[PDB]
Formats: sequence, C-alpha cells, structure tokens
Amino acid sequence: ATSVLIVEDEESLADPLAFLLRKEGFEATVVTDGPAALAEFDRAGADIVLLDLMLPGMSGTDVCKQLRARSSVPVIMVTARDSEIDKVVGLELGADDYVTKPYSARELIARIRAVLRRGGDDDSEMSDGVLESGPVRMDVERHVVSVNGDTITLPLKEFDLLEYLMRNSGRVLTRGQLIDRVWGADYVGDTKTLDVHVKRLRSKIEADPANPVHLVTVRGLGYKLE
Amino acid sequence: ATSVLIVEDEESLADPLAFLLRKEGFEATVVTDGPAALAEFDRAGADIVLLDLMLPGMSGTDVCKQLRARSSVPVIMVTARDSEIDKVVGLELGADDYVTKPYSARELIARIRAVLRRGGDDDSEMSDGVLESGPVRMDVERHVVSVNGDTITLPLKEFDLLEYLMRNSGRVLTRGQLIDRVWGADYVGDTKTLDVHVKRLRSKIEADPANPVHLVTVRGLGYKLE
Ligand SMILES: [La+3]
Ligand SMILES: [La+3]
Ligand SMILES: [La+3]
Ligand SMILES: [La+3]
Ligand SMILES: [La+3]
Ligand SMILES: [La+3]
Ligand SMILES: [La+3]
Ligand SMILES: [La+3]
Ligand SMILES: [La+3]
Ligand SMILES: [La+3]
Repeated sequence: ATSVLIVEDEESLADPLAFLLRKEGFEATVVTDGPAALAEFDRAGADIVLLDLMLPGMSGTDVCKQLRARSSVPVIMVTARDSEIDKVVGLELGADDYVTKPYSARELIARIRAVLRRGGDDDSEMSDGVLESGPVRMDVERHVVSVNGDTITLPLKEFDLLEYLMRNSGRVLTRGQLIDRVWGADYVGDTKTLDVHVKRLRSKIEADPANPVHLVTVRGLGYKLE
Repeated sequence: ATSVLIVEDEESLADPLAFLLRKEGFEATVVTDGPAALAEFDRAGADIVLLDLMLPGMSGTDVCKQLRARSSVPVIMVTARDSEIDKVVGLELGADDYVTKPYSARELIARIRAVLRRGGDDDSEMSDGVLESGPVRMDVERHVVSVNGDTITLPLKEFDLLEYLMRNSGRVLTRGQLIDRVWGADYVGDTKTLDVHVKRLRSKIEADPANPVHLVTVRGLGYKLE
C-alpha cells in the first residue's frame, strides 16, 4: 500500500493523521526530526512525505532539499503554522513577517501602525507594567484581561480597542483615532462597527451594560474610559 | 512621514494599498520587480517594505536578502498567494505543495488520493476528453461544467462529487466510496453531508429537483448518474 512519512514535531497533530491514514489503508510512519526523517526514508522509502517546515535542529528546509536530492518520486508537502512560516522567513530571508495574499489593506495598515508604536509591550507609549482602570486590568505583554476574574475571549479588535482606551484612561478618543488604530484606516460603515465593538466591551466590563458608567460615550467627540 | 516601499507585480493589489497609505499620512512608492526595488531603496530608503514573494526575474527571496543586507532598520513583510508559496517551495525546496497548519487530516487524505489518481486531468482514470452525461458536460482540466449553459459555482466538493459520478456514469457508487473520494475519509455525520451535497447538485443539474431522473439514489447502495 501507499506509504506516508509524517515528519512532525507535534505528536498531537501527527498521531491523528497517522491513525486516519492507517484506517484508510495507507502505511504511515511518524518521525519527529530531520535526522530521523532521512534515516527512515533511506531505510524504507516513502511515497508521500508530509514535512513540518519548522523542526528542532536540522531545518525542515534542509530536510526537504535532502529528501528531494535522494529521489524525484515522493510527493513532498511542507506544512507550517502562521507562526512557523513567520519564523522561517526570518531565519532564511531576514523578513519580519509573512502574510498570505489577498489580505486586507486596512488590516495591514493597522499592523504597520502597531509596529511603529512597538505594539504588544507594557513599556510602549511611555507606559510600564499592567494597565488598570476601575475593575479592569490588562497585561499587554501576556495578552490577558481581568475584570476581577479573567475576562473571556476578547476577540482581537475588542482587545485593541480596550487597550487604546485604557492607555488613555480618563481622556476622550475620537471615532477617527479609534478607527485608525483598531481597524487601520477609515472605511464605509466604520462608525457603526466601532459602536458595536464598544457595546460588546460594555457587556464584558460593565455592571449594567444599558446605563454604562465606565466606558462612556462622549457625544460629538467619541468614547472615554473613566 | 513613514515611508512604505511596495514591491508588487499585481498593480491591482498595490495601487489600492498605496492609495490608503497615502490618505493615512504615509509615503508609499510602488515598484514592480527586484531590480527596481533595490534601486529605489538605495535612492530613497524605506521604513517598511511590503514584498511580493514571487516576482518575474529576480526572486522575492533574493530581493529580501539583498534589502536586509543593506540595512537592519526596515520592517520587511513578505506576501504570497497560496499559489505563489506553492511555487516558491517547489523552486526553492523541491516540495510539491505548501500547506498552512492546522489543516484537516481528512482533507489532506483526499488530496493524497487525488495525487495518486493524477487528479484534474482529462486523461486520468483511463479517460480522455470532456466528460458527458445527459445535458451535463465537464471539462476536468479547465474545471468547468455546463448544463447546456455554464453551471454556476460548483463549490469544490460539489465538483468532485459530480466528477466521480460522471466518470462512472450508469454505475452506482456507494456512500463509502463517495465519502473517501470527496471528503477523504469517513467521519461523524458524513452520510448526511453527502446527501446534502447530492441534493445541491440536483438543484443545478435536474429538470425537477424533487423527482430526480439523472442523479438518482439507489436505496441500500448509494447514488448513480444515469
Ligand atoms: La509520545
Ligand atoms: La505516539
Ligand atoms: La514544528
Ligand atoms: La504572519
Ligand atoms: La484616518
Ligand atoms: La498601469
Ligand atoms: La499605477
Ligand atoms: La507576484
Ligand atoms: La498549497
Ligand atoms: La473509508
């Protein structure tokens, strides 16, 4: 039967695939690094190779070239998390990030603005340590928020919105400021989306999300966290 | 203001990003190949570089290394369509495909089975030319189907289902065969999903999708295209 060599350092991704392959009549062998991959290919061969692009020691890039050097027969499919391809282009090209295209222009602008303010660090924007305002605490470097207890998923946009409001506690931020920061650039329907997001935060942060007293609207101006 | 160098061979991706950047107070310069990128960086510099990974001539991989060699300051973000990263890993590593992880195991199995039958070619599975059955015509190599006129989106699963039924016109295919081929491996709820997909095809292929006469159910066995 067709032989699949799975080269993968996450046992919990590899084992279920290996299970399914086997129940479907394929042979599957799982190995966890480049040396073990090359030894097993030489021992037994493989018809299909599924290759983790980021491995400890010998890079997946080098494993791939070495397998291909041995035979033109095997199908070799390289696999990577967003975070692994980001690491690989850093090590291999000196790139700061990899992004799959078509991508939202505005979202890319929001990421550019973030880089320029050293986004994701407590020590950015002349601050230090965890942000606090009323019962809300935000650990920016760890990406966690509590409202006494740890507050559930904040989707990314809600987190960014709250961070920007907490960093400017007691001061009004305008719709334009808030939109540029969280969504990147102004766009059709942005004011409504901002308000939906403010209301979602309110339901997670406020004693009564109906008459809010912490995340308030400043009519004609924008929003403020007191 | 912050300068963004956009290195991109698709004017219709680059120009709208450049527009938005400019309206948000950034400088943006768009160039369309590696030589032009390196000349412009040397002329004017850039704070941010957005770099198409696949370019004509000098590869985006080589541009990236050459820009980084010049300065450690610029943020360099490499961008690629699914199809461009697939091409790059072929040229650079000898890999047949790149896949972003976590990925459906079953879907990966369906792609393995497809490779093994030389999927997507008219000449595969002892056939030749376009498939025809009743009013339905399928050009497998071009990925187009007509029912007299060109039949709308067939989502991929519907296309695969129909192809497999057309290749075996007049013969019953079982639920197990159909599931293994289109979805890759058996799974919880597969029989129902198969039927939903058969009904969706019926609404696109059949005179009356209520009493079907072309794509028929064979009770106890599976489905058949007459
Ligand atoms: La173990
Ligand atoms: La194990
Ligand atoms: La890994
Ligand atoms: La990334
Ligand atoms: La703006
Ligand atoms: La033009
Ligand atoms: La132009
Ligand atoms: La390109
Ligand atoms: La791919
Ligand atoms: La099966």
